Amino acid sequence: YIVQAVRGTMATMSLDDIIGMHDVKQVLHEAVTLPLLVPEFFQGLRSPWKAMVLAGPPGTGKTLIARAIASESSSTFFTVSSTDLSSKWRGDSEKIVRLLFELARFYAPSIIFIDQIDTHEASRRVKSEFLVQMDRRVFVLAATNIPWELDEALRRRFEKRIFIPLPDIDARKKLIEKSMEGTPKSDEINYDDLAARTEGFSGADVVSLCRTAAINVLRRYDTKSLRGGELTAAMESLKAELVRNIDFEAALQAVSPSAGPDTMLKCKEWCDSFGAM
Amino acid sequence: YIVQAVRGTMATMSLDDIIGMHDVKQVLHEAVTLPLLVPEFFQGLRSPWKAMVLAGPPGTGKTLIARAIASESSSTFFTVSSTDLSSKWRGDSEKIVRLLFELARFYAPSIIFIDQIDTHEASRRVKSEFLVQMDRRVFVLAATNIPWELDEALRRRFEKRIFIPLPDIDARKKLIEKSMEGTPKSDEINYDDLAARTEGFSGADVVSLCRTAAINVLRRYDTKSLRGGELTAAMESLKAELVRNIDFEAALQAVSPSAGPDTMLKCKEWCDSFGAM
Amino acid sequence: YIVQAVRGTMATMSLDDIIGMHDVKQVLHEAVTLPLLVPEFFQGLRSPWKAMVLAGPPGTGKTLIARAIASESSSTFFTVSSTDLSSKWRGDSEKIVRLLFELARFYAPSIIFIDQIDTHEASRRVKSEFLVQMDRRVFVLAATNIPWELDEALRRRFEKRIFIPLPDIDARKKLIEKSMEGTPKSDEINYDDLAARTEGFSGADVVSLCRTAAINVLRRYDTKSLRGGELTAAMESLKAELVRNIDFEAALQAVSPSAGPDTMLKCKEWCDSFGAM
Amino acid sequence: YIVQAVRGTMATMSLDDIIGMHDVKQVLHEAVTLPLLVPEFFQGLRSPWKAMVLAGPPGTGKTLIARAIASESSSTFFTVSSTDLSSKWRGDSEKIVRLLFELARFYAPSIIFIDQIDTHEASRRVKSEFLVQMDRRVFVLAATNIPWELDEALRRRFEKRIFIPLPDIDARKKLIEKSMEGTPKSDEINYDDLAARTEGFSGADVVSLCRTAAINVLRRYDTKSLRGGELTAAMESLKAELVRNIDFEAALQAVSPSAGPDTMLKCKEWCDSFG
Amino acid sequence: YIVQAVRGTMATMSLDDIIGMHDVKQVLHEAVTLPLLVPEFFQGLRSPWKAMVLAGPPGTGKTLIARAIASESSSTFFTVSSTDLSSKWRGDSEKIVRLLFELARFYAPSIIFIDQIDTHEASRRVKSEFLVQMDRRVFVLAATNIPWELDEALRRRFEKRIFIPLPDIDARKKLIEKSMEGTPKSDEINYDDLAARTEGFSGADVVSLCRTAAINVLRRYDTKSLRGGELTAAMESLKAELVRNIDFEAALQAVSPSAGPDTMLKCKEWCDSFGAM
Amino acid sequence: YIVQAVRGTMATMSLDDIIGMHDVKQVLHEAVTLPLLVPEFFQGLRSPWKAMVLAGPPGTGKTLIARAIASESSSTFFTVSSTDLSSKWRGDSEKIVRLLFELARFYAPSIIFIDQIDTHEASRRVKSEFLVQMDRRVFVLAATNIPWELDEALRRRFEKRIFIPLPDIDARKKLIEKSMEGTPKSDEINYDDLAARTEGFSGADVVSLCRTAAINVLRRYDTKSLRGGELTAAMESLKAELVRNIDFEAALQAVSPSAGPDTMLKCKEWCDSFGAM
Ligand SMILES: Nc1ncnc2c1ncn2[C@@H]1O[C@H](COP(=O)(O)OP(=O)(O)OP(=O)(O)O)[C@@H](O)[C@H]1O
Ligand SMILES: Nc1ncnc2c1ncn2[C@@H]1O[C@H](COP(=O)(O)OP(=O)(O)OP(=O)(O)O)[C@@H](O)[C@H]1O
Ligand SMILES: Nc1ncnc2c1ncn2[C@@H]1O[C@H](COP(=O)(O)OP(=O)(O)OP(=O)(O)O)[C@@H](O)[C@H]1O
Ligand SMILES: Nc1ncnc2c1ncn2[C@@H]1O[C@H](COP(=O)(O)OP(=O)(O)OP(=O)(O)O)[C@@H](O)[C@H]1O
Ligand SMILES: Nc1ncnc2c1ncn2[C@@H]1O[C@H](COP(=O)(O)OP(=O)(O)OP(=O)(O)O)[C@@H](O)[C@H]1O
Ligand SMILES: Nc1ncnc2c1ncn2[C@@H]1O[C@H](COP(=O)(O)OP(=O)(O)OP(=O)(O)O)[C@@H](O)[C@H]1O
Repeated sequence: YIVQAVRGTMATMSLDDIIGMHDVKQVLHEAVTLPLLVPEFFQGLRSPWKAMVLAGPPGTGKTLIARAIASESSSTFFTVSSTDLSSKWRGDSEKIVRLLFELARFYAPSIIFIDQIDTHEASRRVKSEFLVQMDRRVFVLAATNIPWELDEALRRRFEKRIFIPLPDIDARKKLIEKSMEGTPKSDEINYDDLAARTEGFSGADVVSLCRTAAINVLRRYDTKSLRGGELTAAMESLKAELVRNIDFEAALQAVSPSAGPDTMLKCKEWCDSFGAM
Repeated sequence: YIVQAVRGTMATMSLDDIIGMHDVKQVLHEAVTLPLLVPEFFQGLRSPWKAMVLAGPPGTGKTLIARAIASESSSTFFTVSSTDLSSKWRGDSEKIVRLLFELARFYAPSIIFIDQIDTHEASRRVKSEFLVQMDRRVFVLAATNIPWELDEALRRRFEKRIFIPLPDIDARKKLIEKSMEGTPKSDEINYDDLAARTEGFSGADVVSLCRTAAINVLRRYDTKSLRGGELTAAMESLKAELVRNIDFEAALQAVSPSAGPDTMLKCKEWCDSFGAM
Repeated sequence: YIVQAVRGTMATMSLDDIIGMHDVKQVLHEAVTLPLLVPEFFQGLRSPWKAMVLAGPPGTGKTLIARAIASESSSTFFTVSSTDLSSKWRGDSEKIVRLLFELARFYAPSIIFIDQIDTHEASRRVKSEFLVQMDRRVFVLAATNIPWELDEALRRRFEKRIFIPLPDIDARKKLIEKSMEGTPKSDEINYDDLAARTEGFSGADVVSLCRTAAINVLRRYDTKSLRGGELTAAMESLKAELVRNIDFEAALQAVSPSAGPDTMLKCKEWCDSFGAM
Repeated sequence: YIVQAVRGTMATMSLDDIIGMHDVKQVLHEAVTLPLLVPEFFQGLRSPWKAMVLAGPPGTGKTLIARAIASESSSTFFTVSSTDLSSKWRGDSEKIVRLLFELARFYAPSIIFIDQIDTHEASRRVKSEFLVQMDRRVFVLAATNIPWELDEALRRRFEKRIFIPLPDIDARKKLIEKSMEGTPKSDEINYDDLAARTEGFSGADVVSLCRTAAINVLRRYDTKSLRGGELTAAMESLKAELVRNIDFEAALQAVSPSAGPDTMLKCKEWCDSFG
Repeated sequence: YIVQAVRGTMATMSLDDIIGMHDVKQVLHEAVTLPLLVPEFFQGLRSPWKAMVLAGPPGTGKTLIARAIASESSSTFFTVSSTDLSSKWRGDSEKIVRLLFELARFYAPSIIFIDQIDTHEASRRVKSEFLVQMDRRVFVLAATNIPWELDEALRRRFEKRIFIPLPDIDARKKLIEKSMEGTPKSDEINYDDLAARTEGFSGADVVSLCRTAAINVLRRYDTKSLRGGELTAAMESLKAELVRNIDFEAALQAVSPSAGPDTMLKCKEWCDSFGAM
Repeated sequence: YIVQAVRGTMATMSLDDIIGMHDVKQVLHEAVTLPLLVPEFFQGLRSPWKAMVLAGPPGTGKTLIARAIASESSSTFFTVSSTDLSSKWRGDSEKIVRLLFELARFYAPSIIFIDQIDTHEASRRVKSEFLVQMDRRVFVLAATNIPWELDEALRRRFEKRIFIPLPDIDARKKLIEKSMEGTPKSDEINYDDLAARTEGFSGADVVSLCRTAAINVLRRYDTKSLRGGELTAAMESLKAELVRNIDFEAALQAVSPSAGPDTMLKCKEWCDSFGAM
C-alpha cells in the first residue's frame, strides 16, 4: 500500500572500536551472535535475550553503537525513529507495525535499532499494537535519555534494562590515545595530567576536545587572515604540523562539559530499584 | 472484500501448567467444557457466562493462558488487535464486527481473546457497535493494565471482571520448579530461601531470573574466547554444566522487579471498589 | 441498490415480565396500541406522540426491553445500530435514511429501536437529513447512557425525553423474585436484608448475582473433582438441589456494582435540568 | 439522465393561524403575490429580495412555515436536502445543480427551501457551482440554527439574515388560543397567568405542553384496565370530557425546554455581527 | 503534497558590517569557506563544526548575522520558523524535518538558522526527530535568549555554545564610528564621552540612539511647522545641519536601556557552568 | 482557510480632539505622516520608527486615541485582540500572524494596534512567531496597563516605551472644557475650583462625570414623573437647562475615581527606571 516508508528504514566499519561496557558487549556477543553460530543451543530456557534497553546521558555511546553493530552483523537490519507518523489521509499507522514485525520475521534473522522511545490517542494505539507483535531468531533494541517515563509496562518487555556511566577516567585515557590515532601530535603529551581535568565529560566532549586542539593549532597561525585565498605551502603542510599539551590546555580552560549531573544521578538511582539488569 | 483480515484472526501447551487463579481455572472448568458435557443444565438463568475481563500488572500470564486454551479446546479461536482500522477510502470499520460475530456464530460455538482495551469519534463507532453484538454459545475474555480507563459500561457487560495479584512466596517456588523442567541443576537449591529474595516479583521476573541463572554459567567463562568458536568440551558440556547457588546469586543481585506497586494497589483497590468477581 | 442491508435491519417473548416503569408502560399502552384500537380519538392535537428518547444508567433493560416490546405487538419493527457507513465508492449514506422512512411509512405504522445515539462532515449529513426525515402513524425509541451530549435539537423533536432511576427495595424484591422464575430455593429466605444489601446495583447486576448463585452450588461441590469426564448423579441432582442463603452470601461479599454513580447524578440532574418529561 | 431525484423534489392549513413576526409576513405578502400582480413596483431596485437568510433555535416554525406557504402559494416548489451527493460511478454531482436551476427557470417562477445548510473537494464543487446558479422571477429560501458556522459570506449574498427569538408571552397566549381549538374546556383558565410560567420556551414547547394536558384527560382514567377494549362511555366522552387547569398542571410541573438558551443567546449576537 | 512551505523558507549587505567578536567570525572562516576551498584539511578528525549555538539578549545582532551571512555565502540558506505548523487534517509535522535535512543533503553544502530554539507531546515529536537527523559538509546554526532552558541534551549536539558578552566599549567606539556614516556631523564629538554614559546598552540601543539624535535635529523645529504642507529647503538641508552634542544630549537623557543586566549576568553564570565554548 | 478572523479584524472622530502628551502627538505625527509627505528623508538611519508601547491606567485614552488615528490615518488599519484562539482542529494559530504581516505588506502601508499585550506553551508560541515577523512603510503599536511585567526582549523591540500619566490640573481644566463640548452651562460654575478637587479621575472618569452632572440635571427635576409616557416640560428642557454647580455637585459626590494610581505610580517609576523614552 504505502510501505515505501519502511523501505527507507533499511540498510545492509568495525565492532570493537568501543571502550567500555564489557558486560553489554558480552551479552550482545551472547544473545545475538552465538545463536546465529550455534542455533542448536539457544531454545526456550536457553533462548536468546529477546530485547533490552540502553539508558544513559547524551553522548554516552547509545546512538553510537548501532552503526558498528549492523556494520558488523551479517543479518538484515532496520533503523527506526518516532516517525512512523500518522495522517488523516492514512487514518492509521499501526498496520505499519504489523508489516514491520511480519516483515522482520519474513527476513527472519533481523534486528532493530530505535531511538527517542518516549514517543493522547495514537500513542496508546501504536503502544498497543507494538505488543502482540513484540510477543526464527530476532532481537530488538531501545534507547533513551529520560526513561523515567517508560510510559507503563515495557519495564518487563525489554528483559534487561541497563544504565551506562558518564565514563571513568582510565577509559578516557583509552578514548583519547585511541582518538588521536593517525593524527600528528608531539609525543611529549602525558594523558594522566590531561585525564585528571576530564572530570564530568563524556565521549562527545572528549572527541570534541581532540577536534578543539586540531583546530587550535590552526588558531595559533594566520587563521583569520588569508593566503590570498590560496593554500600556502605551509597550509598544505599542516598535515605535517603537530599538536601539543598547550593546544588542549586552551580548550580545557575554554570548555565545560556542557551538561549537568543530576539527570545521571537520578536515572542512576532508578537503574537499581525499578531498573532491571 | 477487505474482510480477509478476520481470517488472520484465527489459528490452529497445557492448562495445568499455570499456578494460582483457581478462581478462573474453575470458571473455565465451569462455563466452557461442562456445557459441551452438559448442555441441559446451562440454559436461560443457568446458561453460561457470556464474558468477563481480567485485571493485573504485566507478568501474570493474562496474555498466556489463552494459548493454553487454544491448545486445550477443539473449538475456534479469534485473536484480536486494535488494528481494526479503516481509511478515507474505506471510512468504515464497525462492519468488521458485525461480520465478526456473525462469522463466529455461523462458523462455530466460538471463543474470543483480546488485549489493549483502550478501545475521537471512530472509537465511539466501534464502541457503539460492540455493545449490540456483545448481547449457539459464545464466550469472550479480555485483559488489560488500564482498568480505570474503561470508558463506558463494559464494567457491566462483562458479568465478571477480576484482578489477580502477584503470588505468595511458595507459589513462586512452584513457578521456578515448574521452570526447572528442561533444566539441568544441582540439589543444593533452596527454592524457598530464594523465594524470600523474590520479593515483589511477577512471573516474567521469575522466569527471566532463571534464564539469567542459566546464561550465568556461560558468563562465568570467557565469552570472547574462541577455539574458533568451536564446540569445546565445556561448550559441549553446556547441556551438562549445572546452575547452582552462585549462578542464581548473580541474577539475584543483578535484577530488580522492574515494576512499581502503585498501580498494583490502585487496581487491586478498584477490583473491590467498582470491581466484581 | 446496495440497500439490502436495510432489510437486514428488520424483523416481524412476552411483555409484563418486566417490572416497574408504570410511567413508560403507560406511555406506550397510551400512545401506540390504543391508537390501533381506537384511531377515532387520536387526531391532530390529540394525535399520538411521534417519538421519545430515554436516559438511564446501564443495567436497566433500556437496550433489552424493546426486544420483547416488538415481540409483543404485530406492527413492523426495525433494529438499528449506528451501522450507517459508506465508502469512497459510495460516499453518500444519508440516502439510506431517505429510503428508510419511505420504506417505513410504506409498510405500516412503524416502530424504530435505536441504541447509543450519542452520534466530521458525514455526521452533520446524517444528523441533518434525519431531522427533516423525522417529520401513517410512525413511532421511535432512542436510548443511551451519555445523553449530556444530545447535540442540538433532537431534544425538541423527541417530545418526551425520559430518565429511569435505579430500583428500590420493593421493586427490587419483585425483580429478585422475577429471577426466581421456575428456580429452586430453600425457605430460609428473607428478601428484606437481601434486597437491602443490593443498593448500587441494577437489574442486570441482580441477574448476574442470582445466576452466580445457581452455579454457586457447583462451587460448593468438588468442581476440581471429575466424574471421569462423565455425568454424576449429583450433576443431575442439580435440578433437585435447592438454593440457600449460604449459596448467596459468598456472592454478596464477592461482588460490587462494577459501575459508577456520579453519572447517575449527572443525568439525574439533566433529567429535569433542561430535561423533558 | 439520473434526474429521478430532480423531479422527486417537487410537491403539490392556514396562514393567520401562525402567530408571530408580522414583519416577514409583510415581506412576503409584498414579495410573493404582488410580483404576480404589480411587476412595475417589482423591477430593478424594488424587485423582490431574491434570496433571504434565516437562523433560530428549534421549535419556531422555520421548518414548518414552508409547508404553510406550499399550501398557500400557487407557484412551483422544489424541496431540497443535503442529498446533492453521488458515488464513484458518477464522481461529479455539480451537474445536479446545473440541470436543476435550469429546470427551475424552465418550469415557472418558483421558491425553494432548505433547512440546516451547515453543509472535501465535493463541498468546494457545491459552493462553486451553486454560486454560479445563485442568480425570470426565481426566488430562494434556506435556513439553519447554527450561523456560528455560516459558511463564507452569505449574509452578503442574501438580503436578510433574521433572528427569531423565543416569542413574547402575549402571542404565546395567542398560540394557546390556537392550541385549545376543538376541545371541551372550562372557562376558569387564566391563559396569561399560565403564560407567565411558560417563559423559556419556543412555540413547539407550548404545542407538546398543551397536547400533554390533552392526554392527561385520558390518564385520569384507569389505563391498564380494560373495557373489553371498548370505547367506554367515559372514553367516548373524552370528546366531551373537559380540559381544565388540573390537566394543564401536570404539563406545567413535568416539562422543561429540553435544552438550554446558550445557542439562542449566542446566535442572537450574530444578527448584529454579520447582521 | 502540503509541504511547499519548505521552499518558502528558501531565499537567494557585507560581512565586515559586523563589529568585533573575533571568535565568532573565526569559527566560520575556519568552518565554512576554507572547507570549501580546502576540503582535504577539514575532514574526519579535522571535520568542520557540525553546528554551534549562541546566547545573549536580543539587540546584540544575533538575528542580524544571517542577512549578512547569506548575503555573502556561496551555498544556500534555509530560514526557519517556530511555525512548524500542523492540524488535525495533518496531525504530523515531523515529516517536515526529514524533508528538511533530506533537502539539505539534496541541494548543497548549505546552511540553516533557527531562532527561539526554546520552541506536551508534539514538542517531543519534533524534538525527537530533529536529533538523529542532526547527525557532505553541512552546517546548522542556533540561537536563543533563555539558554537556561535548553531542554534535555542539545547542549551536546551543538558543540560550540557561546555566551556573547554585552557590548564592550572600544567596540562601541567602532559601533558609532560605523553608524556615523552617511551622517553629516560636527567634529566636536568625543565618542568616548558618550561611551561613559552608554553602560547598559545593546548595539541596537546605540544605533537607536544615533537615530534619536538624527531626528532630534528636526525636533528642534516644530512638527506643526509647515511650508504650506510642503518640504522646505531646510528640511532637505537637515543634512546640511550637522549632528551635535545638543542633538545627542536629549536622546542621552531620554533613553533607558530598557533591559536589566542580571539576565546576562545569570546566563553568564551559566556559560561558566555547563557552558560550552 | 480560517483567514476570515484577520479580514474581519479590518474595520473602519478626528485627530485634534485630544488633550495630553503634546510630545506623543508630535512623535506620532513624525513616524506616520511625514514618511508619506516626505518619504525621501526617512531612509537607512533616518527610517521610520517600527513601534513603541504605552503605559497607564485604563480608561485613559489608549483605546479612544486609535479611533481618531484611523479616522485620520489615510493608510489602512488592523484591529487586534489577544484572540489567537486554539482548536484541536487547527491546533496552530500563530500562522495567523505570519499571514498577517504578509497581508499588511501585501495590501499597503498600514497600522497595527493591540490592547493588553500582557498575554504555558502558547505564550512562547505567539511570542516566538511574533519576532521575525516584526523585523513598504509600516508602523505598529501595542499598549497595556500592567507593563511592569513586560518581557525584556519586547522591552527592546518596541523602540520607545512611554507612560501616560493621570491628568494634571491645567489639562484637567482643558479636559472638562473638552468634556463640556456639546453642552450648555451656567456662569456661576468655576471649573478651576473643580480642577482643584478632581484628583484621581482618569479621562473616562471625567467624561462620565460631566455626563453624570448632565443627568444630575434630571435627578433634580421630576425624574419620577409617571406622566403616562409624556415628557415633562423641565424634562424636555434638561439639555436646555444650563448646567450649574448644583448640577455638578451630586455628580462629584456620586462618581468616584475607582482607579489604582499607586501601582500606576510604581510602573511610572519603572517607565524611567529601565523604561525608555
Ligand atoms: N563506550 C564508548 N567507547 C568509545 N567511544 C565512545 C563510547 N561512548 C561514547 N563514545 C564516543 O562519543 C561519541 C558519542 O556519540 P553519540 O551522540 O552516538 O553518543 P550517544 O550518547 O549515543 O548519543 P545519543 O544521546 O543521541 O544516543 C561517539 O562518537 C563515540 O566515539
Ligand atoms: N501463573 C503463571 N504460571 C506460569 N507462567 C507464568 C505465570 N504468570 C506469568 N507467567 C510467565 O510470565 C509471562 C507472562 O506473559 P503475559 O504477557 O501473558 O503476562 P500478562 O500479565 O498477560 O502481561 P500483559 O497482560 O501486560 O501483556 C509468560 O511468559 C509466562 O510464561
Ligand atoms: N426493569 C427490569 N426488569 C427486568 N429485568 C431487567 C430490568 N432492567 C434490566 N433488566 C435485566 O438486565 C439486563 C439489561 O440489559 P440491557 O443492556 O438492555 O440494559 P440497559 O441498561 O438497557 O443497557 P444500555 O445501557 O445499553 O441501555 C437484561 O438482560 C434484563 O434481563
Ligand atoms: N409562529 C408560530 N405559529 C404557530 N405555530 C408555531 C410557530 N412557531 C412554532 N410553531 C409550532 O412549533 C412547531 C415547530 O416547527 P419547526 O420544526 O418548523 O420549528 P423550527 O424552528 O423550524 O425547528 P427546527 O429549526 O429545529 O426545525 C410547529 O409544529 C408549530 O406548530
Ligand atoms: N556586533 C555588531 N556590529 C554591528 N552592529 C550590531 C552588532 N550587534 C548589534 N548590532 C546592531 O543591533 C541591531 C540588533 O539587530 P537584531 O534585531 O538582529 O538583534 P538580535 O540580537 O540579533 O536579536 P535576536 O536575539 O532576536 O537574534 C542590529 O540591527 C545592528 O544594527
Ligand atoms: N488625551 C486625551 N484627550 C482627550 N480625551 C481623552 C484623553 N485620554 C482619555 N480621554 C477620554 O477618556 C475616555 C477613555 O478613553 P479610552 O477608553 O481609550 O481609555 P483606555 O485606557 O484606552 O480604555 P481601555 O484601555 O480600558 O480600553 C474617552 O472618553 C476619551 O475621550
